Amino acid sequence: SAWSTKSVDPEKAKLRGTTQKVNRIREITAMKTVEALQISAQLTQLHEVDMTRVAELRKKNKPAFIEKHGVNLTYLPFFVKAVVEALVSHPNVNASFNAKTKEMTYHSSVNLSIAVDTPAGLLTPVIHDAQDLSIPEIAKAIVDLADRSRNNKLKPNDLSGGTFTITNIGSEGALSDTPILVPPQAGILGTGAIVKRPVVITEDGIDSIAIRQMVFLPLTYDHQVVDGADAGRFLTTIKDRLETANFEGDLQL
Amino acid sequence: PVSAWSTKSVDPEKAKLRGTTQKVNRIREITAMKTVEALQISAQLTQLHEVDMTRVAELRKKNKPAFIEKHGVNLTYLPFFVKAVVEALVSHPNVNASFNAKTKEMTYHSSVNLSIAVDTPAGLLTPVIHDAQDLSIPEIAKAIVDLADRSRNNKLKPNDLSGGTFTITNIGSEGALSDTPILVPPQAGILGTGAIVKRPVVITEDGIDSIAIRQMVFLPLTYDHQVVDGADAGRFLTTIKDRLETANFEGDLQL
Amino acid sequence: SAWSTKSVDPEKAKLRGTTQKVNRIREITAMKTVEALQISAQLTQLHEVDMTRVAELRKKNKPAFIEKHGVNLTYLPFFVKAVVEALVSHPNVNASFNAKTKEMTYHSSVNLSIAVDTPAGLLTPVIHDAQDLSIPEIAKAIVDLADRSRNNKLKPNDLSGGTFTITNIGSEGALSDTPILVPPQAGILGTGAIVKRPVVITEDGIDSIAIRQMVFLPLTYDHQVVDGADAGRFLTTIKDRLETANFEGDLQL
Repeated sequence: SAWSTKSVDPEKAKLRGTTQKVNRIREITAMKTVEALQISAQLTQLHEVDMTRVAELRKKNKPAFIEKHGVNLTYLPFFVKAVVEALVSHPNVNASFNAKTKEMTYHSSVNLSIAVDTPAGLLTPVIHDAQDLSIPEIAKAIVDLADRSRNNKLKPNDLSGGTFTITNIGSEGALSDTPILVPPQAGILGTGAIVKRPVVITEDGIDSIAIRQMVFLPLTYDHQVVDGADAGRFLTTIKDRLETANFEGDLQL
Repeated sequence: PVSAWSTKSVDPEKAKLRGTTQKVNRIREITAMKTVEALQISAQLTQLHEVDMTRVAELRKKNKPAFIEKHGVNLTYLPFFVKAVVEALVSHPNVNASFNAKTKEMTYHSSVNLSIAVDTPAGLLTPVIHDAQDLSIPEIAKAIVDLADRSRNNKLKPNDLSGGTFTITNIGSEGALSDTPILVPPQAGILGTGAIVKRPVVITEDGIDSIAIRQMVFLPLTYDHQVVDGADAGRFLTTIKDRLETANFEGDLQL
Repeated sequence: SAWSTKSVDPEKAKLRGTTQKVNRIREITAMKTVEALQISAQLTQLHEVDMTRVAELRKKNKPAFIEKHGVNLTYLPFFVKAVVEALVSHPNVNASFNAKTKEMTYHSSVNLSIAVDTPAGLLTPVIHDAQDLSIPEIAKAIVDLADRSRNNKLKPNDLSGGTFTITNIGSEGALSDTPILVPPQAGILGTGAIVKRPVVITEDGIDSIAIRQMVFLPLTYDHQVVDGADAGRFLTTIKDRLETANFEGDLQL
């Protein structure tokens, strides 16, 4: 047959024609995501980042990174490091709003939530005090928290305290999405698929078309805490850090 | 013209509205009520994917004369999108589903009753193709022509409007690249088909990258996070994209 | 250090670790944007417009325009002129819905709200009866309203009566966003960053890849007032006006 089998799970065919009660994980993700949108003013701003230099740095230093630090070098610790630094530099984004008292709380800790796709459903463990971590420590924290999310070895403190979230919306091919932030958080950054795209490049003041590894970074922000220009300035810092790609010293090889 | 103002997609009949207050028709009043309510009782988000429609465009160009001669309807892109989406809803029963927030139970529908958004002068109408999973591309093309005609001429039947399990809306009919369409519970998804645009893209032939002109489309999927999470939305769209990019539809046209 | 300094305000570092009451402007923005989403059916339709001809017209006529009219010639009066003309042609978009009486009011005035980013927060002054204005008058109104927004010299009529809004979401680098409309308004058009992108061009029936100055125009519309097709037709008129770029007479040189 001409039907597509790509990303199709044959085991899900049994679901067809049935009514089944969902598990607690999914039941929580359902009542809480519906509520999140009603108690915040969410909007998603889109920026594109040229990941070609980070890709070249990753390709070059990955073998030594694996040998020294024991874990693989993916794109996620680069996104995490750039976002965590920008949350320190943009304290108005690493913040929570209280609609009753009209007070803004600017968190001194950057407790970064990481969305982890598991067979049981979406889980969002937190990297507490991520501002004190190096790229190797971030890479080991991701491996640890993702493993414990999939094998149900997460403590109650591992799921609380998050001040910002990062989610890989490009894990299943998406260019972008409008991820849902969960108050008290004021932002959630999605990392779209890193795709080769023709872009205009300027070298010595002359424009040319070149193939570059481009990513869309959609930021869902709460308009109660962050304005459009605030969201753009925060994303400009992240984009500048990633496009400059001065991370060789951060890898601690 | 005597002025530099644009006349493109301007309806001179709408000039009568300017400076007036009028009660909206029954279609508009319900669409206003339902869309406002829909967002308050669901967790909507729109995931975007791009699909290379060049092979479907080449197949359509080659087989359009024979399709119109045999089946009597024009061959548009919509039956290809409908066929790919209906097959993907069978393969992804978790998307062809409804959530009950009171009992926390998920119902996975055995029928794919595909809602089609039809723009009419009186407003938006959404007739349903019941049991679309049992239809061929020629039957789909005819059902679209029939339901669109009866929507515009107020001749829809009671069943033509109920039972929808998923919706497909042509947001590219009036030039849009993409949109964040509003899904209406009990449905869990609405796929929009953006405009098919010639865009320069990277093509990797035999391990070598090159820039080529391809007919690209954005397929925004609005999904309910109560029913579908980000990864399921991506897997569902990956199946649709793979079916459209492979473009093995020559037999499906039944010529 | 390798940290990015781009768009980082060192003065905001003082906020980190504190709880402070937000100012009147920010408290009202937070109240209005959370409420706006609950009393409307918002969705954002995206179109791209080739601004290359407007860029070439601007470059060519800017010296004469500044000399005659006394004000700079930016892209904003071209966007304002195209949107205001389209709101006259599409009275269904320059409208307000009353959900209690089910009546649509089609405004005869195009009172265009302009989003102005200020250090004290977002302000949205209104250009009343913008349909009667020329591009030189529009350019002067923008300079005046933006100045008085930043220097807190806006009067009560300057902030009321808006029938549509235009916001420069590309001011801090964004390609696009899903801006929040505020009822009674039914639409808010965002102007993304004007970026040089490689696009396909058809000259004498032959396709080629060329560098053009492209912009994304996201329109947030209220589905109570405007359908997807209505939004597309309204944006098609705007796109046609901008891509044709017949503004030489409008510059009143």
